[PDB]
Amino acid sequence: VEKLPEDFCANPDVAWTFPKVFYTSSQVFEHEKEAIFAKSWICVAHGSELAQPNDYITRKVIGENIVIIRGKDSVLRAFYNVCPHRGHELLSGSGKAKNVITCPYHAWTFKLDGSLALARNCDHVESFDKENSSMVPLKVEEYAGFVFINMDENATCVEDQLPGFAERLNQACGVIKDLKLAARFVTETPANWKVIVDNYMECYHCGPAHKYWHTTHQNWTLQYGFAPEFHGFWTWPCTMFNVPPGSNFMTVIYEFPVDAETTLQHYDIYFTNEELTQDQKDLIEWYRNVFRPEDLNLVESVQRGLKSRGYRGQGRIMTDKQRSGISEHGIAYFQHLVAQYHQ
Amino acid sequence: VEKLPEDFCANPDVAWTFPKVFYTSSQVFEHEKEAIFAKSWICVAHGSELAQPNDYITRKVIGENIVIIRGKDSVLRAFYNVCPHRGHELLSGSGKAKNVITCPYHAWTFKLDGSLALARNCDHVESFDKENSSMVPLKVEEYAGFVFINMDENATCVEDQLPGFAERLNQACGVIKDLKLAARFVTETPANWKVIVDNYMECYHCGPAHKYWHTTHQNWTLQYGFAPEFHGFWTWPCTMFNVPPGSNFMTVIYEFPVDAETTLQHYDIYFTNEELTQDQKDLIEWYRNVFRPEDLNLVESVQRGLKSRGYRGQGRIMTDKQRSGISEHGIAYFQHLVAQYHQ
Amino acid sequence: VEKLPEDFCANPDVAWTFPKVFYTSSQVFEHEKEAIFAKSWICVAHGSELAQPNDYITRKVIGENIVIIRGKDSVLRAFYNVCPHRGHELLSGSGKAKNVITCPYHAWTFKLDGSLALARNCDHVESFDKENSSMVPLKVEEYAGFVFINMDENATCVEDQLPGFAERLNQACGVIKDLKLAARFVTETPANWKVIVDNYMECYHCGPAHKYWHTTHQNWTLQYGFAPEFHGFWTWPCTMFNVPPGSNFMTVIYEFPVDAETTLQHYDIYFTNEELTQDQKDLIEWYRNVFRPEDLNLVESVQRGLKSRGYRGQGRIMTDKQRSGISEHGIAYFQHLVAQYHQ
Ligand code: FES
Ligand code: FES
Ligand code: FES
Repeated sequence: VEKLPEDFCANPDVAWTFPKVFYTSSQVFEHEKEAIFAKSWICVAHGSELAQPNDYITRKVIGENIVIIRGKDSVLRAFYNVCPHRGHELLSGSGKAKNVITCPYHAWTFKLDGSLALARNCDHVESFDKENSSMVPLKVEEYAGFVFINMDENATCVEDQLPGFAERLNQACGVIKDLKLAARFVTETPANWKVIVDNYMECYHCGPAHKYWHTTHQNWTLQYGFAPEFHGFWTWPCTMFNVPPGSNFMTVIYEFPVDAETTLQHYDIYFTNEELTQDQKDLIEWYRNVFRPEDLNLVESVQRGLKSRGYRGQGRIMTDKQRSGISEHGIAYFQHLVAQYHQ
Repeated sequence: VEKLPEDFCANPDVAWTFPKVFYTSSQVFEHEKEAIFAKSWICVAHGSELAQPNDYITRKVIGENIVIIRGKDSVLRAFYNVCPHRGHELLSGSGKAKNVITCPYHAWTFKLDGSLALARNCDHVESFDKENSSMVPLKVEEYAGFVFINMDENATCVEDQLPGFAERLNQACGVIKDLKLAARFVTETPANWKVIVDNYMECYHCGPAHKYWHTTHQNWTLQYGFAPEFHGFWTWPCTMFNVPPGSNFMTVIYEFPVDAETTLQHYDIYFTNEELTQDQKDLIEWYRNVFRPEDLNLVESVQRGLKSRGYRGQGRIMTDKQRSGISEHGIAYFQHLVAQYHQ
Repeated sequence: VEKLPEDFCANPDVAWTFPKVFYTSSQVFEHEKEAIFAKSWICVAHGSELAQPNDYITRKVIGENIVIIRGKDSVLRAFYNVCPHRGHELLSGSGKAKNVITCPYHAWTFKLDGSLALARNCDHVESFDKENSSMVPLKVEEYAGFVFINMDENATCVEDQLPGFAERLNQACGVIKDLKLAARFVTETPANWKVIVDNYMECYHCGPAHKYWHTTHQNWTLQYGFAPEFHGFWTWPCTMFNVPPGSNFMTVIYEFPVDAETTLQHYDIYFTNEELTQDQKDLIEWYRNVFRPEDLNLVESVQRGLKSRGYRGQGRIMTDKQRSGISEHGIAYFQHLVAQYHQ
């Protein structure tokens, strides 16, 4: 019951952010949960976490607990982390699964491809089938050295969602296959997922709050320049890849929305060294205690302020004709794509 | 707006649990709160707690704070624990009331039968009546050595709800009158009340999670066998009585539902000894640290899992034709009775 | 969809409190939030906090974060505490602002009259105006030595809301201009704002819970007598001023409702001495540890009790014909005024 014009933010030069209801309303969220996050490829991890047989990880997004597991046969698969019998969760955290997944409730065992191996007493229950009593899968794809899932089984590949992205990311960082997760920050954030994307898409505050060109592509954008290149990739719907100068490491921001005003964030820092140099250990500390706190306070305060009847519905996107670094035109592009799911 | 067929689970051999909405929906809960828990006899305590004049207890169920009190005249009564003047609560916890109940707000005093004794300045207020300014009662019955309340004042007795139960319980345990509460575990549990009953009604997991026959009766069931007999009584709507081998003590599980995904549980352990033997003190510790944690984790994980779009609506009730101990047919009987309130 | 007769409580001699829904319902609250608190003068502070240039305070009411600030030019102003750019909050707590208000996000600066002074890069954004990019004001008035705001910009003055109040308050306390805030108690209270007003409007319990005449006026009442006079002012919608015997100090109760069952309360204690006498420091301790706890427990227990189906809808307002100190007739007057917004 809450819609937007199609030309919304099509012209970045004269554009305003969403009406406030799109940042706060439970009905806008449930629509986006089904129309966007249930039908789009969602990035969940770098490939290093899932590189070896029996390696698995677990993730929560839009209230779906997901397990991604590298099979004994080295095939990467993803399932809903819920037992098909009576609904117990199957696995927790991350690590190396064993050769079978045993449900902690009634001890049904599944192969690592989801196949029900043994369900106790099953051959004496009437009208039971081993198949169709399997763990329920969803699509998974390795792309650009990262791992994407999709809850729509008719989905086509990541490349159809992010045309050109993988080729450009490999041109930004040539050692992505060699990266290892050196630190992760988990934060449940009281801000709508679109508020967090807004913050990322702009460099109006890189100096008053923390050689610059922001170019839009098909469902992704890139913030590029020289500082020694630096890259900042935003990709639909909300995963950000940073390649700081030197191009030898990455940080990735994963957004796992929970509800209209809550978002789970993973802030991952990837280096190529197993043992960190002191420069890297110090850099992790600067990210945890300085940089990321400043960013989270910003979106939290903004989430509070925009509910106020004193915030007049929308806010002005500060685009300049020359598209300088402090131009907010990236926001306009993102909100235009979002408007397309609200016609 | 969420209904069920009448033959739902009438045939245990080919049966599935409820659609997931009945375990999660606030509208299913409010309907069950009024149609089931406001019109059924609810077990709240063993008779020992209320055996002496002025003994009282307090209980919370479906958001109703109840007081049960043995009158000075030795008559057992139950009232809503709310002052009829402006709504302050009257009593807290349990113990021995005094000869009058004095409201902590404006100090109206009531006899232990709810009769307003003194309301300050009342004879100068126009159109006031002492009677019809009393504490508001509800039905209470002592049955099977336990205490049952009912919020429907037109209710008939417990026996019409649980035909045969008291006779069978006395055949399971002959010293019920002599039992004393040796320990109580209070836990607010993030699981729908029907999930907790499901867990109790099955012995599919007594070995992989913690001479067996489960027979259904009129609104109650019994899990029976030899291990020296052992008994497990489920009674409508959700109170469970355990009589472990030796038949000399009992544990009782009381379920006081709060909302669609929350249930208050009392786990009571009753012995006949005032001073416990070391075997009993150790047994209380095994129940608190081992047994009950395992049970609560099970239902909590199940409550989370069944919301997942990966849990395909319902789950298969694993009944075998021979009705062995690991047969889940008890669940089918319970869900059939519940379906009867959702036509 | 929840209304009241107009003669509701017009006759204090035969009157009952509201039906329970008006104390609990989110729909009754949202209506009162817009019809009452968005259109009425709301008291927020004593004038001493805002007496000097650049002095400011912040307040939360009905989910609106407000800033009141004495301009460099000594003019008192109030604004919504939200940046007009993208919605960050501007200021926090209380104290002395600087000559400009700099938004912590993108560093737009505002004059202390809300005027946008500098918005970085603004002259290169198309169709931008400095004016109409200002902080959004609301009405503020100094009245009776206290500070009132109003969110309706077409409002007339406080005097039209509280006719006679300021003249009577100055007759109760002659040194209001000289008062200094000696202590504040902040408590988020789980009780509807109308429950807290009910508690204040009565002296049925001044003796069983903690020369007396309660006279009603236009939107305010006064509890008066000798104990050496004492005064107790209630004013619409919910601010209470106490002038204890000796008339040399005041306590003020501010009610900032949050939702149907939550109210933020400030309990302010004002003396004329900058350095407190031991009698005053002890009196602050008696208020914090004894008096106010008793009052907050009362309304919290009442909020719980009135939801119970055992509380029969309404409660009797105990008015006597002679209108003695323990007469509850003040409540009737307040609820009659409230009924006028629920026709
Ligand atoms: S819930 Fe997993 S085996 Fe029963
Ligand atoms: S609320 Fe119990 S006497 Fe007034
Ligand atoms: S939000 Fe205040 S300057 Fe951008």
